[PDB]
Amino acid sequence: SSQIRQNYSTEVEAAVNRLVNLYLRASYTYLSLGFYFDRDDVALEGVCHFFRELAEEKREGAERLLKMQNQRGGRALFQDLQKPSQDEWGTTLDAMKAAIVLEKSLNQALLDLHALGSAQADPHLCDFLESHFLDEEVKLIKKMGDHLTNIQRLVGSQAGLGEYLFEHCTL
Amino acid sequence: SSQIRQNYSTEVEAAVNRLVNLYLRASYTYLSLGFYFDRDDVALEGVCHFFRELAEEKREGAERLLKMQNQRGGRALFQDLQKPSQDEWGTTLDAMKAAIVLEKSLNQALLDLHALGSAQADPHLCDFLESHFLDEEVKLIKKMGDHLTNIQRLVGSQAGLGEYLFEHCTL
Amino acid sequence: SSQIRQNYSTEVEAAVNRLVNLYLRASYTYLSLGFYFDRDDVALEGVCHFFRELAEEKREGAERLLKMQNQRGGRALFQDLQKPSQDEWGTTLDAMKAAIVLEKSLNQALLDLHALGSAQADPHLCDFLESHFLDEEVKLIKKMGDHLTNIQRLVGSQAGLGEYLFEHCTL
Amino acid sequence: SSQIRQNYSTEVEAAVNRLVNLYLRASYTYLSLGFYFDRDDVALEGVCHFFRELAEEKREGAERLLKMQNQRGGRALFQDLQKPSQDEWGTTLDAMKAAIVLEKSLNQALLDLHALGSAQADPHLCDFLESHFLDEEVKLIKKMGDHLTNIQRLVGSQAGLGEYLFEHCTL
Amino acid sequence: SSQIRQNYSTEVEAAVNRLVNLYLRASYTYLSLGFYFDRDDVALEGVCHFFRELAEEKREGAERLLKMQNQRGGRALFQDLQKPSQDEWGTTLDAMKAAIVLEKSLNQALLDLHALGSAQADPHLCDFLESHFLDEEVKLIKKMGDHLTNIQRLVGSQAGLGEYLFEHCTL
Amino acid sequence: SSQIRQNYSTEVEAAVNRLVNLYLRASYTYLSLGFYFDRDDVALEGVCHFFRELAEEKREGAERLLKMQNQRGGRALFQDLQKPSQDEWGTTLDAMKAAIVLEKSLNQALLDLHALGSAQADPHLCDFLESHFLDEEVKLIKKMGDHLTNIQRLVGSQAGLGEYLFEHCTL
Ligand SMILES: [Au+]
Ligand SMILES: [Au+]
Ligand SMILES: [Au+]
Ligand SMILES: [Au+]
Ligand SMILES: [Au+]
Ligand SMILES: [Au+]
Ligand SMILES: [Au+]
Ligand SMILES: [Au+]
Ligand SMILES: [Au+]
Ligand SMILES: [Au+]
Ligand SMILES: [Au+]
Ligand SMILES: [Au+]
Ligand SMILES: [Au+]
Ligand SMILES: [Au+]
Ligand SMILES: [Au+]
Ligand SMILES: [Au+]
Ligand SMILES: [Au+]
Ligand SMILES: [Au+]
Ligand SMILES: [Au+]
Ligand SMILES: [Au+]
Ligand SMILES: [Au+]
Ligand SMILES: [Au+]
Ligand SMILES: [Au+]
Ligand SMILES: [Au+]
Ligand SMILES: [Au+]
Ligand SMILES: [Au+]
Ligand SMILES: [Au+]
Ligand SMILES: [Au+]
Ligand SMILES: [Au+]
Ligand SMILES: [Au+]
Ligand SMILES: [Au+]
Ligand SMILES: [Au+]
Ligand SMILES: [Au+]
Ligand SMILES: [Au+]
Ligand SMILES: [Au+]
Ligand SMILES: [Au+]
Ligand SMILES: [Au+]
Ligand SMILES: [Au+]
Ligand SMILES: [Au+]
Ligand SMILES: [Au+]
Ligand SMILES: [Au+]
Ligand SMILES: [Au+]
Ligand SMILES: [Cl-]
Ligand SMILES: [Cl-]
Ligand SMILES: [Cl-]
Ligand SMILES: [Cl-]
Ligand SMILES: [Cl-]
Ligand SMILES: [Cl-]
Ligand SMILES: [Cl-]
Ligand SMILES: [Cl-]
Ligand SMILES: [Cl-]
Ligand SMILES: [Cl-]
Ligand SMILES: [Cl-]
Ligand SMILES: [Cl-]
Repeated sequence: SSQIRQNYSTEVEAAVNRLVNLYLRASYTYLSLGFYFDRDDVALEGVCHFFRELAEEKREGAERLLKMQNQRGGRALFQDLQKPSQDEWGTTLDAMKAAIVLEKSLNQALLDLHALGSAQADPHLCDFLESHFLDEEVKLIKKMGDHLTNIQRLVGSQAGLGEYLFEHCTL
Repeated sequence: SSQIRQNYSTEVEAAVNRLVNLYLRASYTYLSLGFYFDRDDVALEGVCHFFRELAEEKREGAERLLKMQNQRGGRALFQDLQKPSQDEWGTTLDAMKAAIVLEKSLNQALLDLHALGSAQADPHLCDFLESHFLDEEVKLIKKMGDHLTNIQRLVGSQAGLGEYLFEHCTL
Repeated sequence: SSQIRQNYSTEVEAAVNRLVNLYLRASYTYLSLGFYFDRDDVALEGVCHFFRELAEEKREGAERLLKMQNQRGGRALFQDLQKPSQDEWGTTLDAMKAAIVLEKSLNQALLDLHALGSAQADPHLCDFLESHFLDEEVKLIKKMGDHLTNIQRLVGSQAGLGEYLFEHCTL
Repeated sequence: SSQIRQNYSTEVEAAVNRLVNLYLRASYTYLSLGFYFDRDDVALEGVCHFFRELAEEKREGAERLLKMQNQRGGRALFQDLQKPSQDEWGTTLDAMKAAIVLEKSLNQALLDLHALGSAQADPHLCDFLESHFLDEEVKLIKKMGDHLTNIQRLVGSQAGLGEYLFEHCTL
Repeated sequence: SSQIRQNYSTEVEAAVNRLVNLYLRASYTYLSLGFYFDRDDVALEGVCHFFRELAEEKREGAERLLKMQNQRGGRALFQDLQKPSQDEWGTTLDAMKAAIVLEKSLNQALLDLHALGSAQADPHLCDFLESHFLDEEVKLIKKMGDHLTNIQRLVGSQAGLGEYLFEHCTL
Repeated sequence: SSQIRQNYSTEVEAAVNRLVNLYLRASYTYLSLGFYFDRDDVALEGVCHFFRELAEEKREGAERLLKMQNQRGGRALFQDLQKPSQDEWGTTLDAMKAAIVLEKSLNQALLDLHALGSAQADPHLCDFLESHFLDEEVKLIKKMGDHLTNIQRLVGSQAGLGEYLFEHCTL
C-alpha cells in the first residue's frame, strides 16, 4: 500500500528498526560513559568529551537509518531503549574496552544487515551501509584499539610511559 | 563520601535522575513524532523539522540536568527509556495536542522538583530550574497553544482560513 | 502671564488638551486590541503587531500635541484615561471595524480643531495639523478600508480567497 | 478552559492586571512630570528628558506584564488610568521626591506580588519578577536617592555647590 | 532615616557586612596561598596564578556585596581582616584541600544568608545571591574537587599518571 | 638555607613584610572611603571612583613588595589587617585630608625602608623603592595637596568658586 516502496523486503524493514534501536542504545551507553568521567571523583573531562562525541555519532547513525527507512517506504517502529549495562565504568581502560565491545556489536549488526540485504537482493541497502557505516565503524574500531594499546602502555610501566612521551613530545 | 557535595539532598538527587529520564523520554517521543511526519504518506516536512528541533531541546535539557547532578556531587543513574505512547500520530492537530500534553507533564515535573527543592531549602536547585527550564517551558507551551488555535482555525472553515491568510499575507 | 504666548486662544489650548486625551485613549485602545490578538486562544500575532504599532503612533501624536502646547505657551492638563470600550475584540474583521471607527473619531476631532483654529485665526495651529495629522489620518483610514475589504473577501468565499491569492502570489 | 494555563492562580492573574494599571499610571505620571519641565517658564529640558525616559520604562514594564499574562493563559483586563496626582510639579527637588515615592509604591507592589506568588507556589512568577523588575527598581531607587542628595546639596549652600563642582570638574 | 531603604532588614544588613568580611578574608587567604607557590623553594607558578585569580574573584564578590549594601540603603561596616590560617601551605594537594574547605565555608555562608533572606521575605536579596554567588560557588567547588581527584591520581601511582597523560595527550 | 638569598638582611625582610601590611591597610582604608561616597546620602560617585582607584594602587604596591620578597628569597608573612580608622568619612575635604595623611605615612615608611636598606648596603632594595614607589608617592601627594587647595577654594567662597570656574571653563 506504500506508493514509493520498491524492492524493499519486510525482513530488511524490521532489521532496520532493530538497528535503530541498537544505535540508540549505543548512544545512551556513551552518554552514561561520558557523565561517569565527568564525576568529580573521576574527573577525566577529555574522556567525558570523547564519549559525548560518540553518543552524538551513534544518535546520528540511528537518524540516518530512520531517514532511509522512510526513503524506502518502510515504517519506523521504536522500542523501549534499555539502559546501559553498567552504572559505573571503572578505569579509562575498562571504559575503552566496553566501548570497543559495543562498536564490535554494532559492526556485527551492520554485517548481518548486509548479509540479509544480499540475500534479499537489495543493492540500495548495501550501498547505504557502505556509504555511511562500514568504513566508519572500521575506522572507529582501529582508533579504539590504538587507544587500548596506548592506555595499557601508559598504565603499565615507565618503559611504556617513556615511549609514549617520546612519540608525543619529541616526534 | 563525595567531597564536593553540600546541601544536596538524596531526595533531589533521585528526583533529578527521574527528570533526566522524563526529558529523554520526551526527546524520544519527539523523534517518533518527527519521523512520522517524514513518511511519504504524511509528507509534512516542516512538522518533522519542528519536532526534530524539540527532540534536540529535550535531550539538551536532560544533558543540562546530568551536568548539574555532577556539579552538585550527585550520581547520575539511568533507567530504561520507554518507547513513545503511539507508533502513528494522526493529524498535525493530533500531534500538536500530544506535544502540549507532553510539555505540560514536563512543566508539572519541574514544578514538583521546585516544591521538593523548596522543602529541602536548596536554592541552587531553584535557581537552576529558573535559569534554564521554567520560562523555557512556559514559552514553549504558549507557542503550542498558539499552534493549536491556528491549526483548528485553518482546518475548521473558510472564515478561519481567511483570517489566517490575511494575517500572514497582508499583515 | 506666559512670556512666549502669542495669538494662542484659551479655546485652542483647551481643545488641544482634550485631543491629547483622545489620542492617549486611542493608544490605550490599540494596546488592548493588540494583546487580545496575542491570547493563545486568538493567536494572530501579526494582528497584535499591527495594533501595537498603532498604539505607538497614537501615543506619538499625543506627545507631538503636548510639545506643541508648550511651544505655544499653553498649559498641558491631563485627565483620567478611560479604559477601552471592550475587553474582548471578536474577529479580525470586528477589530479592524472598531479601529476605523476610532480613527474616524480622531479625524473628526482634528477637523473640529481646524475649524476652531480657523475661527480663532490661528494659522500656526492649522499648519501643525496639516504637517503632522490630517494626511496621516487619511492615509491610515484608506489602509484600514483596504483591510476591511480584503478581510471581507478572504472570509466571504472561495471566489474572494481566489482573487486575493492571485494578487498576492501571481502578481 | 484555557489550554495552556498551568499553576496560574486567579489571584495572581488579577494582581498582574492591577500591576499593569499601576505601571501605566506611573508612565502617565512621568509624562506629566516631563512636560511640566518642558514649560518655557520651567525650562529644564534635561529633567523633561529624564522623566520622558522613565515614562517609557514604566510603559515597557506594563507591556512586559501583559505579555506574561498571555504567556500564562491569563486574561489581560484594562481599567481607567487615573490622571497624575498633580498638574504642576514644583521644583526639581519636589519632582524627584514625587518620583521616588512613586517608584517605592511600585516596588512595594512588586514585593506584594512576590508574596502572593510565594503563597500560591508559583515559581515562574517569582522568576519573572526577579528577572525584569526587582533589581531594576532597586537600581532606580538608588539613583533617585543619589539625585535627591545632590539636588539638596546644590540648592543648599556654596559648600554643597563647591563639593559637587569638585567631583564633577576635578574628579 | 535612609531615604531609599525598603524591605531591608537590619538582620540582612549585618549578615551582609559579615559576608563582606568573610569574602575579604578568603581573598587574603588566596593571596597567601599564591605567594607561597611563588617561593623559589616551591616554584609552582601556575598554582600561584590559580590562587591569584581566586584572590581577585573573592575581592570582587566582597565589592559586589558592598555595592548591594549601598543599593539597599544599608551601611557598610568593615572589621579587622584576620590573617590566613597558615603561613606555609604544604603541597599542591594540601593547598587545594584548604581551598575547597574555604569555598565550602563561603558557600555555607551564602546558604545561611539565603535562609535569613527567606525568613525576612527579602526576594531582592535571594535574587542577588542567585545571580552572582550560588552557581559561581558550585561551579568553583566542582572544579576544585576535579583538581583534588587529578592531583591525588598524579601523585598516587604510574597507573594514575598513565590515565592522566592519556586523557591530556591522546584525547 | 634559601638557595637564591644574597645580601638580603633579616631586617629588610621583616620591614618588607611590615610594609606589605601597611599597603594592604591603606588599600582597605581606600575601600571604606570609596564605599562611603557611594552611600545614597553622600552620593559623590566620582569621589568613590577616585578612592576605588587608590585602593587598587595600594594593593598593587603590596603585591609588588610580595613579589620582590620572593625574588630576594625572603619569606612573605601576613598579619591581621586592621580595619580603617573611621566608619564614616565626613566631607570630601575631610576624606582628602585623611588620604594625604595616609599617603604621608606610607611615604615615611618607604623613606624608613630606604634608610634601613642603606644601613644594610642593599642597593637592589633602594633601586626597587626608587623604581616603583618614591616618585609615585610624591606625585600622588602633590595631586592630593592640589585637591585640598581646590576643595578649600570651591567650598570657601564665590571668589574661590569664581577662579575655579574660570580655570576650568575658560582656560
Ligand atoms: Au560527557
Ligand atoms: Au565532556
Ligand atoms: Au550487502
Ligand atoms: Au546487496
Ligand atoms: Au601527541
Ligand atoms: Au609532550
Ligand atoms: Au613537548
Ligand atoms: Au524529523
Ligand atoms: Au524534518
Ligand atoms: Au524552588
Ligand atoms: Au529553593
Ligand atoms: Au506569517
Ligand atoms: Au501569505
Ligand atoms: Au503574500
Ligand atoms: Au500586541
Ligand atoms: Au504583536
Ligand atoms: Au485650520
Ligand atoms: Au487657521
Ligand atoms: Au502580498
Ligand atoms: Au502568495
Ligand atoms: Au507565491
Ligand atoms: Au518630556
Ligand atoms: Au525632554
Ligand atoms: Au516570589
Ligand atoms: Au514563588
Ligand atoms: Au559629572
Ligand atoms: Au565640571
Ligand atoms: Au571641568
Ligand atoms: Au601568586
Ligand atoms: Au602567579
Ligand atoms: Au533566599
Ligand atoms: Au527570599
Ligand atoms: Au589537557
Ligand atoms: Au600531553
Ligand atoms: Au601531547
Ligand atoms: Au567606590
Ligand atoms: Au566609584
Ligand atoms: Au636606599
Ligand atoms: Au641602598
Ligand atoms: Au577642568
Ligand atoms: Au567648565
Ligand atoms: Au565650559
Ligand atoms: Cl556525555
Ligand atoms: Cl544485492
Ligand atoms: Cl525527527
Ligand atoms: Cl529554597
Ligand atoms: Cl500590543
Ligand atoms: Cl487661520
Ligand atoms: Cl515627557
Ligand atoms: Cl514559589
Ligand atoms: Cl598571588
Ligand atoms: Cl523571599
Ligand atoms: Cl570603592
Ligand atoms: Cl646601598
